[PDB]
Parts: sequence; C-alpha cells; structure tokens
Amino acid sequence: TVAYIAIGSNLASPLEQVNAALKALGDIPESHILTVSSFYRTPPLGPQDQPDYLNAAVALETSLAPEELLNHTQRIELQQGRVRKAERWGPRTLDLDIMLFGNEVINTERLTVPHYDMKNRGFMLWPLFEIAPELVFPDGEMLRQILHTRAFDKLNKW
Ligand SMILES: Nc1nc2c(c(=O)[nH]1)N=C(COP(=O)(O)OP(=O)(O)OP(=O)(O)OP(=O)(O)OC[C@H]1O[C@@H](n3cnc4c(N)ncnc43)[C@H](O)[C@@H]1O)CN2
Ligand SMILES: [Cl-]
Ligand SMILES: [Mg+2]
Repeated sequence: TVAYIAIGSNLASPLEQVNAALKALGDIPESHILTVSSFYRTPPLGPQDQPDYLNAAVALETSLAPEELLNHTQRIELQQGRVRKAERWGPRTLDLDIMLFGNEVINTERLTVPHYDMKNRGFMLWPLFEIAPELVFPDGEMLRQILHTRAFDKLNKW
C-alpha cells in the first residue's frame, strides 16, 4: 500500500535529520520508497521564535498495516532524538507523519488518517502534490483543486 509520509525537521541540522529519516524509511521491512519530493524551507506553522522547517513528502510502498507502519516511523523519530513536548507546534528534530495510507480513512486511538487538518497546510500539500499530482482524498476532494481554490503560499526550496 502506498503510504504518503510527511517529513519535517527544524532542529539539529534539518537536512541531515531528513536524509537520516530517508535512509531509515527505506530500511523499513517489506517497504520501499517510490518517490521523494523536493526539500522545502517553510515558515513555522505556529510560534515564529524557531527556525524554518525542512519539509518533504515521500511515497512509501509498504506491506505493513497502518498502525504497524506507525510503530516503525515512531522508532525512527525516537532514534533521531525527537522529544515529546507538552504544547504543540514547538520545534523538534524529526516528524514522520502519515498524511495518507492508500485510500483509507483511519480514526483510531493512535491514528487519524488522512492527517488532521492537512488540507489547510501548504507544507504538507505542496510536496505531496509534487509527487502525486493526480491524488484525490477519500472524501473525493481533489488535491489539485484544493491547491487551486486558495492561493496557498508558494514553497521555497530548502
Ligand atoms: N512549517 C512547518 N510547521 C510546522 C510543522 C511542519 O512540518 N512544518 N509541524 C508542526 C507540528 O505538527 P503537528 O503534528 O500538528 O503538531 P505536534 O506538535 O506534532 O503535535 P501532535 O501532532 O499533536 O503530537 P505528535 O507528537 O506529532 O503526535 C501525537 C500522536 O498523534 C498520533 N497520530 C495521529 N494521527 C497521526 C498521523 N496521521 N501520523 C502520525 N502520527 C499520528 C500518534 O499516535 C502520536 O503519538 C507544527 N508546525
Ligand atoms: Cl478526506
Ligand atoms: Mg505531530
């Protein structure tokens, strides 16, 4: 199943954190990377007193189940010193977020898919669109349309 993963980092040299993530991800069992988007520098979504983010999107083919994929990505995060912080949107070495999991819709204790609020987030939407311009969400909403009917800010490349 094609799992679209969003990679983010704005601490401990984002480019290295991201390359690391990309190596571990393909190292995931029964999985391989179809595609990776470009590397983008994006402004913090919340508080501004932190560095810009490196953001990317990956198409990972995987035979793992959704929450099984989460155990794996979360290991990698932990491996990259990502810290559980109280308040959201503060900075962090690594984020591996499952944006979409095939065409599925998951609303479990641990997993919400498609990722909460991702339809309002250019740092998630632009890389994704780069690698799947033809993508349609489970509710039928088309990605190219979503990106067309609001002038979401253009991404600068990292
Ligand atoms: N430019 C830019 N600005 C950003 C960026 C970014 O990439 N780029 N990212 C964030 C944080 O993203 P965001 O998740 O909304 O906020 P967080 O601080 O991460 O807070 P959080 O997501 O509520 O906490 P978390 O540690 O990410 O995650 C807490 C729990 O959510 C659960 N979880 C539920 N659904 C998912 C999913 N689809 N993918 C991954 N994890 C998912 C898992 O069971 C997980 O243990 C803020 N600003
Ligand atoms: Cl949807
Ligand atoms: Mg998060």
